Amino acid sequence: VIPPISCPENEEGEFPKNLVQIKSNRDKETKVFYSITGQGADKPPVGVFIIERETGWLKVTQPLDREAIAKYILYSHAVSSNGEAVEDPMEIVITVTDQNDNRPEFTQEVFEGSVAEGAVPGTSVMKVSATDADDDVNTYNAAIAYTIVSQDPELPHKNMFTVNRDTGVISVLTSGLDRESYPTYTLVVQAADLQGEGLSTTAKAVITVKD
Ligand SMILES: [Ca+2]
Ligand SMILES: [Ca+2]
Ligand SMILES: [Ca+2]
Repeated sequence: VIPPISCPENEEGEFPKNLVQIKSNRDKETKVFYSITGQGADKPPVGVFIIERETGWLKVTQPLDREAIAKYILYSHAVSSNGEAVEDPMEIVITVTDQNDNRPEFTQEVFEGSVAEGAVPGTSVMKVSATDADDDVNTYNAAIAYTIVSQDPELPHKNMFTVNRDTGVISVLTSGLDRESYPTYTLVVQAADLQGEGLSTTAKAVITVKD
Protein backbone atom coordinates (compact mmCIF):
# COMPACT_ATOMS: atom_id res chain seq x y z
CA VAL A 1 0.00 0.00 0.00
CA ILE A 2 1.25 3.43 -1.14
CA PRO A 3 2.87 5.91 1.30
CA PRO A 4 1.37 9.40 1.68
CA ILE A 5 2.43 11.62 -1.19
CA SER A 6 2.90 15.34 -0.65
CA CYS A 7 3.33 18.21 -3.07
CA PRO A 8 3.77 21.90 -2.13
CA GLU A 9 1.50 24.17 -4.10
CA ASN A 10 2.71 27.01 -6.32
CA GLU A 11 5.68 24.95 -7.36
CA GLU A 12 8.00 26.31 -10.00
CA GLY A 13 10.64 24.79 -12.21
CA GLU A 14 10.27 22.31 -15.00
CA PHE A 15 7.10 20.30 -15.28
CA PRO A 16 6.01 17.73 -15.00
CA LYS A 17 7.59 16.83 -11.65
CA ASN A 18 7.92 13.28 -10.45
CA LEU A 19 5.85 12.49 -7.40
CA VAL A 20 6.16 8.79 -6.91
CA GLN A 21 6.76 5.74 -9.02
CA ILE A 22 4.22 3.08 -8.45
CA LYS A 23 5.06 -0.54 -9.17
CA SER A 24 3.54 -3.99 -9.38
CA ASN A 25 5.39 -6.93 -7.86
CA ARG A 26 2.74 -8.57 -9.97
CA ASP A 27 4.95 -7.43 -12.85
CA LYS A 28 7.94 -9.57 -13.63
CA GLU A 29 5.76 -12.24 -15.12
CA THR A 30 4.00 -9.58 -17.17
CA LYS A 31 4.80 -6.19 -18.66
CA VAL A 32 2.54 -3.84 -16.75
CA PHE A 33 1.03 -0.59 -17.95
CA TYR A 34 0.07 2.06 -15.44
CA SER A 35 -2.70 4.57 -15.46
CA ILE A 36 -4.47 6.70 -12.88
CA THR A 37 -8.02 7.69 -12.20
CA GLY A 38 -9.45 10.30 -9.84
CA GLN A 39 -9.98 14.02 -9.84
CA GLY A 40 -6.65 15.53 -10.81
CA ALA A 41 -5.88 12.55 -13.03
CA ASP A 42 -8.74 11.63 -15.36
CA LYS A 43 -11.46 13.62 -13.67
CA PRO A 44 -11.60 17.38 -13.12
CA PRO A 45 -9.21 18.89 -12.58
CA VAL A 46 -8.03 16.60 -15.37
CA GLY A 47 -4.38 16.13 -16.18
CA VAL A 48 -2.93 17.58 -13.02
CA PHE A 49 -1.35 14.22 -12.32
CA ILE A 50 -0.21 11.75 -14.90
CA ILE A 51 1.58 8.48 -14.69
CA GLU A 52 4.25 7.34 -17.16
CA ARG A 53 2.50 4.19 -18.35
CA GLU A 54 5.66 2.09 -18.65
CA THR A 55 7.46 3.22 -15.50
CA GLY A 56 4.68 4.05 -13.08
CA TRP A 57 6.09 7.48 -12.33
CA LEU A 58 3.20 9.57 -11.10
CA LYS A 59 3.92 13.15 -11.98
CA VAL A 60 2.27 16.49 -11.32
CA THR A 61 1.99 18.49 -14.46
CA GLN A 62 1.36 21.97 -13.20
CA PRO A 63 1.60 24.01 -10.00
CA LEU A 64 -1.02 23.15 -7.40
CA ASP A 65 -3.24 25.33 -5.28
CA ARG A 66 -3.95 24.02 -1.80
CA GLU A 67 -6.91 26.37 -1.44
CA ALA A 68 -8.44 24.89 -4.57
CA ILE A 69 -7.66 21.28 -3.79
CA ALA A 70 -5.66 20.29 -0.76
CA LYS A 71 -6.03 16.55 -1.08
CA TYR A 72 -6.06 14.47 -4.22
CA ILE A 73 -7.23 10.91 -4.17
CA LEU A 74 -6.14 9.02 -7.21
CA TYR A 75 -6.16 5.38 -8.04
CA SER A 76 -3.43 3.72 -10.03
CA HIS A 77 -4.22 0.83 -12.33
CA ALA A 78 -1.76 -1.81 -13.39
CA VAL A 79 -2.77 -3.56 -16.58
CA SER A 80 -1.00 -6.40 -18.35
CA SER A 81 0.16 -5.96 -21.92
CA ASN A 82 -2.43 -8.67 -22.41
CA GLY A 83 -5.09 -6.30 -21.13
CA GLU A 84 -5.74 -7.74 -17.73
CA ALA A 85 -5.57 -5.77 -14.47
CA VAL A 86 -2.81 -7.42 -12.53
CA GLU A 87 -3.66 -5.61 -9.30
CA ASP A 88 -6.61 -3.94 -7.63
CA PRO A 89 -6.60 -0.21 -8.22
CA MET A 90 -4.12 1.27 -5.70
CA GLU A 91 -5.37 4.36 -3.92
CA ILE A 92 -2.97 7.24 -4.09
CA VAL A 93 -3.42 10.22 -1.89
CA ILE A 94 -1.70 13.48 -2.63
CA THR A 95 -1.71 16.16 -0.05
CA VAL A 96 -1.04 19.64 -1.28
CA THR A 97 0.99 21.56 1.24
CA ASP A 98 0.39 25.22 1.86
CA GLN A 99 2.26 28.33 0.81
CA ASN A 100 1.42 31.75 2.15
CA ASP A 101 -0.15 33.06 -1.01
CA ASN A 102 -3.47 34.34 0.24
CA ARG A 103 -3.56 37.72 1.89
CA PRO A 104 -5.95 38.16 4.80
CA GLU A 105 -9.21 39.72 3.81
CA PHE A 106 -11.65 41.53 6.05
CA THR A 107 -15.16 40.13 6.04
CA GLN A 108 -16.37 43.70 5.55
CA GLU A 109 -14.80 46.70 3.91
CA VAL A 110 -16.15 48.96 6.59
CA PHE A 111 -17.08 47.79 10.04
CA GLU A 112 -19.41 49.94 12.08
CA GLY A 113 -19.21 50.37 15.79
CA SER A 114 -20.52 52.65 18.43
CA VAL A 115 -19.23 53.53 21.82
CA ALA A 116 -20.79 55.64 24.54
CA GLU A 117 -18.64 58.70 25.19
CA GLY A 118 -18.39 57.79 28.83
CA ALA A 119 -17.30 54.26 28.11
CA VAL A 120 -14.35 53.51 30.33
CA PRO A 121 -11.09 52.68 28.58
CA GLY A 122 -10.91 48.95 27.88
CA THR A 123 -14.47 49.01 26.72
CA SER A 124 -14.94 46.81 23.71
CA VAL A 125 -16.48 48.85 20.94
CA MET A 126 -16.67 46.62 17.97
CA LYS A 127 -14.98 43.83 16.14
CA VAL A 128 -13.24 43.57 12.86
CA SER A 129 -12.80 40.17 11.32
CA ALA A 130 -10.56 38.91 8.59
CA THR A 131 -10.20 35.54 7.03
CA ASP A 132 -7.24 33.91 5.40
CA ALA A 133 -7.62 31.11 2.93
CA ASP A 134 -4.25 29.60 3.74
CA ASP A 135 -3.46 26.73 6.08
CA ASP A 136 -4.82 27.63 9.52
CA VAL A 137 -4.20 24.07 10.63
CA ASN A 138 -0.58 23.49 9.74
CA THR A 139 1.01 26.86 9.33
CA TYR A 140 0.72 30.45 10.46
CA ASN A 141 -0.18 31.44 6.91
CA ALA A 142 -3.67 32.05 8.21
CA ALA A 143 -2.59 33.41 11.60
CA ILE A 144 -4.03 36.92 11.57
CA ALA A 145 -2.80 39.84 13.62
CA TYR A 146 -5.10 42.83 13.73
CA THR A 147 -3.77 46.32 14.09
CA ILE A 148 -5.06 49.82 13.82
CA VAL A 149 -3.14 51.67 11.14
CA SER A 150 -4.66 55.04 11.69
CA GLN A 151 -7.41 56.95 13.42
CA ASP A 152 -9.23 59.99 12.12
CA PRO A 153 -9.57 62.36 13.61
CA GLU A 154 -6.55 62.01 15.84
CA LEU A 155 -8.48 63.80 18.52
CA PRO A 156 -8.47 64.22 21.24
CA HIS A 157 -5.71 61.61 21.10
CA LYS A 158 -3.86 59.76 18.38
CA ASN A 159 -5.03 56.52 19.89
CA MET A 160 -8.55 56.54 21.27
CA PHE A 161 -8.85 52.86 20.46
CA THR A 162 -6.88 49.70 20.26
CA VAL A 163 -7.58 46.42 18.67
CA ASN A 164 -7.02 43.02 20.08
CA ARG A 165 -4.18 41.71 17.95
CA ASP A 166 -5.80 38.30 17.86
CA THR A 167 -9.54 38.83 17.96
CA GLY A 168 -9.94 42.14 16.15
CA VAL A 169 -12.04 43.48 18.97
CA ILE A 170 -11.57 47.23 19.12
CA SER A 171 -11.66 48.90 22.49
CA VAL A 172 -11.64 52.38 23.90
CA LEU A 173 -7.97 52.73 24.61
CA THR A 174 -8.14 56.12 26.31
CA SER A 175 -10.55 58.52 27.86
CA GLY A 176 -11.64 61.69 26.22
CA LEU A 177 -14.23 60.54 23.76
CA ASP A 178 -16.31 63.63 23.14
CA ARG A 179 -19.35 63.08 20.93
CA GLU A 180 -19.93 66.83 20.49
CA SER A 181 -16.40 67.48 19.25
CA TYR A 182 -15.71 64.12 17.57
CA PRO A 183 -18.97 62.33 16.77
CA THR A 184 -17.11 59.67 14.84
CA TYR A 185 -13.84 57.92 14.19
CA THR A 186 -12.58 56.20 11.17
CA LEU A 187 -9.98 53.64 11.97
CA VAL A 188 -7.98 51.95 9.31
CA VAL A 189 -7.38 48.44 10.57
CA GLN A 190 -4.93 46.00 9.08
CA ALA A 191 -4.98 42.24 9.09
CA ALA A 192 -1.67 40.56 8.47
CA ASP A 193 -1.08 36.84 8.38
CA LEU A 194 1.98 35.08 9.69
CA GLN A 195 0.85 36.55 12.97
CA GLY A 196 1.14 40.11 11.76
CA GLU A 197 4.43 39.69 9.89
CA GLY A 198 2.99 38.34 6.68
CA LEU A 199 0.63 39.58 4.02
CA SER A 200 -1.72 42.43 4.87
CA THR A 201 -5.09 43.84 4.11
CA THR A 202 -6.86 46.92 5.41
CA ALA A 203 -10.44 47.79 6.22
CA LYS A 204 -12.23 50.69 7.82
CA ALA A 205 -13.75 50.72 11.25
CA VAL A 206 -16.19 53.59 11.51
CA ILE A 207 -16.90 54.17 15.17
CA THR A 208 -19.73 56.44 16.18
CA VAL A 209 -19.59 58.14 19.55
CA LYS A 210 -22.87 57.98 21.42
CA ASP A 211 -24.19 59.74 24.45
CA1 LIG B 1 -2.89 28.94 -3.42
CA1 LIG C 1 -1.87 28.86 0.37
CA1 LIG D 1 -2.12 33.98 4.12
